[PDB]
Amino acid sequence: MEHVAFGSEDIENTLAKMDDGQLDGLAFGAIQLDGDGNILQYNAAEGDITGRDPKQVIGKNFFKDVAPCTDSPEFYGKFKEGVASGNLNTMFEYTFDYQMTPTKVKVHMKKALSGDSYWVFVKRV
Ligand SMILES: *C(=O)/C=C/c1ccc(O)cc1
Repeated sequence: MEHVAFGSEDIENTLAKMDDGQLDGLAFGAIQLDGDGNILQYNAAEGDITGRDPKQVIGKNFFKDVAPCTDSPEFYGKFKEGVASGNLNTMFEYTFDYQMTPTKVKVHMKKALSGDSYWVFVKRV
């Protein structure tokens, strides 16, 4: 395992050192998005939660293509305000229900330490 707790205050500094292989050792799902919502990184734990194959969703748009259930003011709306503002740090519960059994999760969205990238972290509840 990589030992990093979900919700940790300095998580963006810790994850700045990991490559795709290290990200697969986290105890929670991790997605890195660009400012348009395209998927740059997608770890093994996220694929275990949602059924998606990580290598197949990299490059797709999360809000348009992969996760239309998140295209709502409650999820995408928060993301886009964060990108526009250049700051984002929010945690909320959500249900993922597209082409899968409805699954309740906790989501943490946080701006990355690098400029135009954003993390989405997911764990079951
Ligand atoms: C709603 O459409 C949610 C879909 C979804 C969430 C998270 C993922 O990693 C993949 C699909």
